[PDB]
Amino acid sequence: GPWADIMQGPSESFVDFANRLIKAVEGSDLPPSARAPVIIDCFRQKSQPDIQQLIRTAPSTLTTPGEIIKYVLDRQ
Amino acid sequence: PWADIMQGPSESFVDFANRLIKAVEGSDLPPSARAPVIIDCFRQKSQPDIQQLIRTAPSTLTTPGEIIKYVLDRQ
Repeated sequence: GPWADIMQGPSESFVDFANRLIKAVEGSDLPPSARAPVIIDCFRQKSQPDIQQLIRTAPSTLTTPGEIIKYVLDRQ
Repeated sequence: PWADIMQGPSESFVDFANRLIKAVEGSDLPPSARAPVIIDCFRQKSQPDIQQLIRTAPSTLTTPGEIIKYVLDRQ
């Protein structure tokens, strides 16, 4: 689905990319149970380099998009 | 039931990985959700020392195969 092409732009903030991505995934054909893992995978892989490093070493207990967003925002 | 899968305290990583990949492939998930679901389960539901090892993995490891390899080489 189209959520799969979304990437954080070079002048785009993380929060804006996160909201954009989350809206696309929630409006997609994925079963609801696949949304959180899919969103977090996109955060890890398609965010800008600095964000990718923040998320890389995040605690392994942060399993929701909101948890990861907080973690990143706390480090900005 | 994929959603409840966790590595057992005596289960080798490779056996866990095969068990998990099998359950996910046979589940009612679209193919586009399979790799993210597997990687998430690795990152979050492996044994504690394995979760910490994956947390150190380069961000450039983006497929289940690449993570399995990293763990087998470094555990």
